[PDB]
Amino acid sequence: TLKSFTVEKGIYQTSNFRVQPTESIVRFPNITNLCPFHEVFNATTFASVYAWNRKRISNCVADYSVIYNFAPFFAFKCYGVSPTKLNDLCFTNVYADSFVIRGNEVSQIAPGQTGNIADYNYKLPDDFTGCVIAWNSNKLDSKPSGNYNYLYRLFRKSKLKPFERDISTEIYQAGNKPCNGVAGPNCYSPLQSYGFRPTYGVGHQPYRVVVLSFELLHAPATVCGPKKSTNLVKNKCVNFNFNGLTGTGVLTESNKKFLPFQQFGRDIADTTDAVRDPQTLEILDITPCSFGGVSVITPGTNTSNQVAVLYQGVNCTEVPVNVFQTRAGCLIGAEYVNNSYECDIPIGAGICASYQTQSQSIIAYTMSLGAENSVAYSNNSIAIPTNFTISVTTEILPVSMTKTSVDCTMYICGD
Amino acid sequence: MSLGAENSVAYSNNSIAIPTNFTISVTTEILPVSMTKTSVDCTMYICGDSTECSNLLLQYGSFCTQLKRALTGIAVEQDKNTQEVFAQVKQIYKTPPIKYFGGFNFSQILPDPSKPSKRSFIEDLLFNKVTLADAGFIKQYGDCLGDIAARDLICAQKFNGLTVLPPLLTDEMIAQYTSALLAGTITSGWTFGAGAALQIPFAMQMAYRFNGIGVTQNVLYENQKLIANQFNSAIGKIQDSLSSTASALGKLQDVVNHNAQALNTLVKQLSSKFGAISSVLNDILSRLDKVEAEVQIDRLITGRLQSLQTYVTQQLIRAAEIRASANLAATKMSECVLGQSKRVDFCGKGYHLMSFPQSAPHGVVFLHVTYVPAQEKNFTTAPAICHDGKAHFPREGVFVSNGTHWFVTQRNFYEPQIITTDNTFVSGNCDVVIGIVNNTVYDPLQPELDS
Amino acid sequence: ALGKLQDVVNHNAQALNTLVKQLSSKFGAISSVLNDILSRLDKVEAEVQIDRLITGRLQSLQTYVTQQLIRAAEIRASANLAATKMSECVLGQSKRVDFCGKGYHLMSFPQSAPHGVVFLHVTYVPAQEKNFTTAPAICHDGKAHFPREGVFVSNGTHWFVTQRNFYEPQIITTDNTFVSGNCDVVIGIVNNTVYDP
Amino acid sequence: ALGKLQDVVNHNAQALNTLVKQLSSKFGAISSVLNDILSRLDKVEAEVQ
Ligand SMILES: *[C@@H]1O[C@H](CO)[C@@H](O)[C@H](O)[C@H]1NC(C)=O
Ligand SMILES: *[C@@H]1O[C@H](CO)[C@@H](O)[C@H](O)[C@H]1NC(C)=O
Ligand SMILES: *[C@@H]1O[C@H](CO)[C@@H](O)[C@H](O)[C@H]1NC(C)=O
Ligand SMILES: *[C@@H]1O[C@H](CO)[C@@H](O)[C@H](O)[C@H]1NC(C)=O
Ligand SMILES: *[C@@H]1O[C@H](CO)[C@@H](O)[C@H](O)[C@H]1NC(C)=O
Ligand SMILES: *[C@@H]1O[C@H](CO)[C@@H](O)[C@H](O)[C@H]1NC(C)=O
Ligand SMILES: *[C@@H]1O[C@H](CO)[C@@H](O)[C@H](O)[C@H]1NC(C)=O
Ligand SMILES: *[C@@H]1O[C@H](CO)[C@@H](O)[C@H](O)[C@H]1NC(C)=O
Ligand SMILES: *[C@@H]1O[C@H](CO)[C@@H](O)[C@H](O)[C@H]1NC(C)=O
Ligand SMILES: *[C@@H]1O[C@H](CO)[C@@H](O)[C@H](O)[C@H]1NC(C)=O
Repeated sequence: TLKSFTVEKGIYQTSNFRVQPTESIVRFPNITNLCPFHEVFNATTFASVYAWNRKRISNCVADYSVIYNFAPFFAFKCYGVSPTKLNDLCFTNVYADSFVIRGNEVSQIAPGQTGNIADYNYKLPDDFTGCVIAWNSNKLDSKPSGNYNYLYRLFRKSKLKPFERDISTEIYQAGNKPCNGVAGPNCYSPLQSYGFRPTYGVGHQPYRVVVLSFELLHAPATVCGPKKSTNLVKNKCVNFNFNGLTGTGVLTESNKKFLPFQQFGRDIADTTDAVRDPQTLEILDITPCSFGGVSVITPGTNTSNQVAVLYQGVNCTEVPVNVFQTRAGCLIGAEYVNNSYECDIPIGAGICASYQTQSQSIIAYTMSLGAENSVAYSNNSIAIPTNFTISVTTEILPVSMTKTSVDCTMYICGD
Repeated sequence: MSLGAENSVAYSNNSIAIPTNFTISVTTEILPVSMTKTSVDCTMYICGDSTECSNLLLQYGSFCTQLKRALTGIAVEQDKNTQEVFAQVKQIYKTPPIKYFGGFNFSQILPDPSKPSKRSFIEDLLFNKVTLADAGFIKQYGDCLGDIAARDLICAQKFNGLTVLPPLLTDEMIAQYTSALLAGTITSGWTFGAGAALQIPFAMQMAYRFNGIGVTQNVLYENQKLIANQFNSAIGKIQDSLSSTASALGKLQDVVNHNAQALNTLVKQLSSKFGAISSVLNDILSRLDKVEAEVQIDRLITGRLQSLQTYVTQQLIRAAEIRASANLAATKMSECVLGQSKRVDFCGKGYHLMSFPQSAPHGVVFLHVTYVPAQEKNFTTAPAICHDGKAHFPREGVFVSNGTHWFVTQRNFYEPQIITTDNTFVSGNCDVVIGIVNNTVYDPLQPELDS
Repeated sequence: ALGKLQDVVNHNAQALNTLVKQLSSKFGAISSVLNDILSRLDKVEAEVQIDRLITGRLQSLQTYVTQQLIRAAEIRASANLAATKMSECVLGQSKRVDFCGKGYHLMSFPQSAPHGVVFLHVTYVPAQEKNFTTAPAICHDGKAHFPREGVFVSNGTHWFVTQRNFYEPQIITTDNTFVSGNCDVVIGIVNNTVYDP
Repeated sequence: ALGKLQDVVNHNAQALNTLVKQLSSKFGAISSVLNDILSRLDKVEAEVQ
């Protein structure tokens, strides 16, 4: 730690100890349902662009390898989550949206993006989890006469909120003159068809999108991955997996008064204190495993190679990964003695240590403030000195330090 | 705002005012000495037992070694401050069993052995008035394990890598140092700070203290009961003023509250995102792949490193201010308590007599005993007196007149005396001193020679 | 005994050593050597790595400057104290307790040192005490005699007046005593004769 | 003679002058004007700047 080969007399802080976790419990809700991914993933057609479909998936065990099995999609291109990390993460609710798109629309539908499609047809929220799966479906949407059953929306009075659907065949007027059943006198139909053709250009080929957007809430989680449940442990430093909330601590039985709608307890530093069990209605309190600093008490290596160890702030009945309990932790390697000397190596609240002859050893003691004195006071007694001494002492005071000068261009860059 | 009352002091070129009575005043000065020693671990704070975060934190160099060195230097300096202020005495003197010091009542500042921590009455009042935050210097992991009611703030400060180290000197040892200084002051005087302790009766010591401020020593011996009663009433007034109002100890309370809110801010800064998607490293490690989680962990590392550097810089500036206050408290212990100070407005307002230390949480309390003149009286004065063509000047005194007869008296008290050649000296003619008056000067040798 | 000046040397060496050592860190880039980033990558990616190195080196240099400023404030406080001690201990005599050494101050001699100054404080310390019996005043002919300067002492039979800091007894005389009041006021006044020259 | 109070004035002037002039720097971005970044770019890139 000191980057040397000889140390001096003193107390040095070397590292920090920690009680390692022993077991690994995974608490997990038991559900036998299988999520309808295969059932409503493979379809012969999708809905319109302006009028898509929403599918609610809940309360089931989820599998995420079916995207490779069913659709020949190019890339996941996902925000906020890894495709291979979905196997462990337990979510709140899965939302499935399936609708066809045009070629110049894969990059158009994104959080924090605008255009013409995102204003009316399909709008994604700016902060969300889950993602968009897209591929090529040019031959999957090529009738010999072309596709016009899909409709397109381009006119509205104002903007449209994310995750919303528009179903209308009204008339919009760009002026104060109403039309009411006539199209063309300064008013046109907001509903427009699609020019999907087998002989069309490459820039507007028909594509397809299945959305699998998830959400992260403090709601009671229903849909999870496939995992296994493990029975409870108590008063042990153990890693836990309570509904995907991982960590490490000691799961003491809680004393609290949790209301029936409250599951998670919260810390001031944003961590968790108490967690509701996913298999019963018992609240259990989390406490972190024991830790602290470690200090090595040594004299100089020119004197001896004996050391003492101070584990700071622990009632060391749980020391490991002469034993004396101290106010400042506990001291291993030093013997407590009922004497009083001056302080050589300062340890804690009144305790010092030193290298003493009485075979050599490292001793620990409470330090002495000085010799006890009791000057004889009386109401008619005085003490007057008859001689004197002249003494010369020494006082040392720093005055100045080193003057330095640094330039940025030589230090940061160097020509 | 008003600056104060308006006064038009009456100045004339032959008019003087001399006090006739005094009051004994006990004031109180409160000075901080030391502050809380803390140690912070980087790997628990920034990362918290995450291996990937530690591997990314290893690329940032040696920020954490110098943060650890700065906090260790502050923690050593606090113990140096307490040792410099209080441990100014070589031996632990103790009071004789007879509690008679010329009528002065020192029962409120001398300790009593009834309670385990042998502290006095006023020290107990000062210790109860400063409410502690109950920080991590007390071992509390046994209490952090036992979840009773709700989670404590101190446990939450402990759980994120912040540790509070106890001071080297316990409060009983500070109380023993204060008792030794009090016993040396009461029994010896200023002699215990210049070598060995030399006993002297308290009345003769107070006569020496009055001789220090330009008043003769017969003023004490002729008014011993009055001065004793004034000191006892002043000590009782300090006790009642402490037991009534609790706003006088605001400096040590500020010392406690600043450290409490600094640790609270450092704990609350862990909830911030700093542009990432979550403030929890486990969620980023479980949700994302390698590279994007590395980006989010690097953003969290930058934010938490910046907050830790801000905390350490504020701690260094606070420790410099605390060290300056501790140097001032050490100088006041050396000069007021171990001697008698001639510096104006140092060691209390008025002419200083003696001071008494009292230990307070994170500081010290001085009770300055001073001399304040009370009842003055207008007089007519002159610089010199002409007699037989010779100008007479007072040796140590001032010439005053009641209207008909001329007297010489000391400056700080009214004690008129007959003008004699013993208390005056001759210098020059009568034609050079502006304002000289005509009066006779007694010569004691002529009636001794005639009789 | 000279650990203060040695600490002043050691801190200034260690800060510069840490500032040199901080040039070896990557700070999230791919190399700590700038020419390798220049020679390996294109324009944009080398600009990204260079900006990471610039941010890290600027942060380390700012921390060095702030620590040096706080150290300079401490050094300036110590220099002001040394200047005051030079003006008061060396250029004059000080009546302040525990200033200019422990004891009754007589002299002081400055000595130069690396990055500092050394004072040799010469003081007066009383050595050999002796118990005595004392009184605040002397009652003689109904008049109380107080000492002018000094203190009344008794070796058991006779009464003397002596100075406070040295045992030099003298015969009690009206030249070294003054009269104030009668014997019925002072608590502890004793009966003794005062010589008339 | 009065250089110390003049320095007390000058330091407080030049610190605020540096604080005002620091708003002109780009700090690695493409513009020091916040409205230009808000008007020229999309949401994510303007968030980066
Ligand atoms: C889950 O477990 C609980 C108790 O362990 C049981 O009451 C419940 O019926 C189970 N649910 C299913 C779907 O099996
Ligand atoms: C979808 O279902 C149809 C009819 O059940 C089937 O012909 C087709 O092969 C299925 N698609 C895939 C990718 O399995
Ligand atoms: C904690 O330490 C104290 C100090 O010795 C001891 O009395 C107490 O039993 C300890 N608590 C335990 C071991 O639970
Ligand atoms: C002075 O002390 C003696 C013995 O110590 C005691 O008898 C006497 O009463 C004391 N004087 C006064 C005035 O109390
Ligand atoms: C002294 O004071 C009186 C009254 O104020 C004044 O008349 C006189 O001029 C003063 N003396 C001198 C020398 O000015
Ligand atoms: C004053 O002294 C007497 C004894 O001389 C003692 O009984 C009394 O308690 C003292 N006063 C106070 C307020 O303690
Ligand atoms: C002294 O004289 C002045 C002027 O006549 C007067 O104002 C003052 O009240 C008198 N008394 C005292 C005690 O100053
Ligand atoms: C004082 O007395 C001398 C001689 O006795 C005389 O010349 C002088 O005028 C007197 N001064 C006053 C102010 O009366
Ligand atoms: C004075 O008397 C006390 C008690 O009678 C004794 O302890 C001490 O040694 C004597 N001498 C001196 C020099 O104090
Ligand atoms: C001192 O002498 C006076 C008379 O001269 C006498 O009344 C008094 O009692 C004496 N005091 C002592 C203590 O002997």
